[PDB]
Amino acid sequence: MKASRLYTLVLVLQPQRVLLGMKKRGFGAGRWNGFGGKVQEGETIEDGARRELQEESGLTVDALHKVGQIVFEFVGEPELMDVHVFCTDSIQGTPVESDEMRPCWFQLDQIPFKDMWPDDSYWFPLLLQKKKFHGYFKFQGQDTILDYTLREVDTV
Ligand SMILES: Nc1nc2c([nH]c(=O)n2[C@H]2C[C@H](O)[C@@H](COP(=O)(O)O)O2)c(=O)[nH]1
Ligand SMILES: [Mn+2]
Ligand SMILES: [Mn+2]
Ligand SMILES: [Mn+2]
Repeated sequence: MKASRLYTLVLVLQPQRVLLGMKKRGFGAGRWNGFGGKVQEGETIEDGARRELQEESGLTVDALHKVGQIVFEFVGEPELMDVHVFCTDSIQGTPVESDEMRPCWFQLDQIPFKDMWPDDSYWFPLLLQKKKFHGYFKFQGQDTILDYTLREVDTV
């Protein structure tokens, strides 16, 4: 039995493109990713996801929808990362670079998998098919998956 810490991840997914951010520092630096971070005390998970989206990309959205949950375990770390993944297609402003992230749009036939976390190759296709998922990935370091589970679910 391990304890887990709550994190969010937000994908701005439009009909032909997705917004990703190049992580400029910290965890997963150097990889394109959705926007997110630790959930803070008192806020709902969804509101924490909205907050991190605004902080990291400048975008303000009224609502998100839950699309998945991924649990990450790292060799040598007792604490699991419980990542709650959200989408929206509805935005109303322009992305702006923050200290954490440089946003960039990618066409949906140019998803930059080689420059994303390795696990994204497994679950991101489900997100694109509008399927809900639960995943678990155990990493050695940043690059090597030792064990994983991925399942489509009807509710997140
Ligand atoms: N796409 C993707 N995102 C991840 C993985 N692991 C991981 O912590 N994240 C996200 C969750 C959070 O949005 C962010 C980590 O929190 P910070 O932004 O506070 O460093 O990275 C992963 O393997 N793939
Ligand atoms: Mn953040
Ligand atoms: Mn972050
Ligand atoms: Mn934060």
